[PDB]
Amino acid sequence: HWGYGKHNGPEHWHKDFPIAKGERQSPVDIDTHTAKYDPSLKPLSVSYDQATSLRILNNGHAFNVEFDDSQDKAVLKGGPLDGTYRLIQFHFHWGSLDGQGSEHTVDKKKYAAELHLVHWNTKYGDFGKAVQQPDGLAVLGIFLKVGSAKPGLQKVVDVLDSIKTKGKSADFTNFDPRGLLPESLDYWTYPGSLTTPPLLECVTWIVLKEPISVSSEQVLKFRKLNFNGEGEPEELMVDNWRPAQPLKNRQIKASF
Ligand SMILES: [Hg+2]
Ligand SMILES: [Zn+2]
Repeated sequence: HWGYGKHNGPEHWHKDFPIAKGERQSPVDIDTHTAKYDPSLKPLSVSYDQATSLRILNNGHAFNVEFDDSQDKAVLKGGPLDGTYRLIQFHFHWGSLDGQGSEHTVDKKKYAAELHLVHWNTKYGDFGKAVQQPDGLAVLGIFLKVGSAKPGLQKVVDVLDSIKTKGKSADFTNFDPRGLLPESLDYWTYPGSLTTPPLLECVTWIVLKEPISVSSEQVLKFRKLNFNGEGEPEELMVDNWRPAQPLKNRQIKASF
């Protein structure tokens, strides 16, 4: 199936997912000179004080920290959005080296990693219905650079041990996502898609200007994960990022 290797990588995704060549693909390079300041864009509203994390799972392409979205406990609203979006899960994309790992690029600059906070439009009732709508999902994208440790990320780091291989899961309660947020909420927004198959063009991307820094030892731990299932030949989970796609007919707006 699809993956990130030279034989099943992003360059091959179109064969099974023709929308890989669609008009609103993600990620893209954020050219800051061309992005347009939109004074009509409201401030982001992040309400995560009632967030209920449940578990973490190695899905074979990343590790997802899953949230209870049966009620409006952790929501995203405002910015360029109309309505309430509920947090379903958060995951990352990282590199084999500190010089790459992010999906989105700013002036072609790649970061060490990229965090994606996935939310679905509550007017569609379920995540699976939201995925059939142009305004179905809202993804908060946060860049990671190597520097000082991110205090807030250590519980995630520490549990990786336990979900080393694909299909493995561990209980993961009382994790507060607020500890992964940069100080500033300034952002860039554009209409896009999922970055992995099925690549559905249902996303409203919100990529924060300010990166969060993490230590070298923290990102090191992410690189110890495996794409493979237990008892299979070891393949380190590294470089699980999709390169920039053509902006085509779109406008990147800035909140600042
Ligand atoms: Hg869609
Ligand atoms: Zn992602």
